[PDB]
Amino acid sequence: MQIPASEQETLVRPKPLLLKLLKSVGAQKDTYTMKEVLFYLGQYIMTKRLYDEKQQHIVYCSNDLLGDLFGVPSFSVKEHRKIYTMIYRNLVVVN
Amino acid sequence: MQIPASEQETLVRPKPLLLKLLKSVGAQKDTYTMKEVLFYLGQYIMTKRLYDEKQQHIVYCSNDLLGDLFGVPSFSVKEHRKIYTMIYRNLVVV
Ligand SMILES: O=C(O)CCC(=O)NCCCCCCOC(=O)c1[nH]c2cc(Cl)ccc2c1-c1c(-c2ccc(F)cc2)ncn1Cc1ccc(Cl)cc1
Ligand SMILES: O=C(O)CCC(=O)NCCCCCCOC(=O)c1[nH]c2cc(Cl)ccc2c1-c1c(-c2ccc(F)cc2)ncn1Cc1ccc(Cl)cc1
Repeated sequence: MQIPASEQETLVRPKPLLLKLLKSVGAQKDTYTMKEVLFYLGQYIMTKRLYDEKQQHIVYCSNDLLGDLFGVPSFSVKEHRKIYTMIYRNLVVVN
Repeated sequence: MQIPASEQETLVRPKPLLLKLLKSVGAQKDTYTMKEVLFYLGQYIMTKRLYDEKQQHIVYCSNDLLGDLFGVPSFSVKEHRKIYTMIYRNLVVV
């Protein structure tokens, strides 16, 4: 829908901060598709209860490792392109 | 398109180094669309002749401000998503 599936399969190498965050949620590899990165980020957000209890599509990442990476205090999980961009800033795409 | 049309219109604010570079090929503003940033980078690459004479789609940015911004010694200009990624690290989205 919002992101083409070919792009979701884009092979990527998270920078150290992002990678540590993925590892804290059980990620084992140093390379991932963007889909895998997103799944693991969903896991982190949910386990740390970063979503707002009342408005569960709003993630409050301020004062969390995630907000340091994304550089915003909050975001909507409905804006896929913005999220992809914030993630792209924290990785290298692989050849 | 490997880059959707609307991603090209994304409003962005270059960080100081990338903005120095854009200004060096005539950039007047402090915020831009991604399309405009690419254009100015294209002119930078062409004016400094960072493309390979033999393989004109390959850019050798090693040992140049560009390569320091991009974090690679070379890249192909057909790798659009890589390129947008390398640029995005050097700016803030508005
Ligand atoms: O009842 C309703 O009204 C809504 C119920 C509903 O529609 N959906 C339930 C949600 C499915 C969630 C499981 C799969 O989601 C993900 O893996 C996922 N990963 C993310 C990473 C980031 Cl940085 C942000 C959000 C999500 C997220 C998720 C979430 C989510 C929300 C809160 C939370 F704590 C964790 C995940 N909701 C939808 N999604 C899907 C999605 C996938 C990719 C992108 Cl770019 C954006 C969204
Ligand atoms: O058949 C052939 O022989 C090749 C002929 C051909 O198709 N030539 C077309 C060249 C058009 C150049 C005009 C527009 O290009 C750009 O503005 C542009 N900007 C860029 C910035 C970077 Cl970081 C890298 C490449 C370019 C680039 C360019 C270049 C280019 C190549 C070498 C060079 F010295 C300068 C620009 N070629 C095509 N493009 C288009 C383009 C636009 C966006 C993206 Cl993500 C990637 C590519």
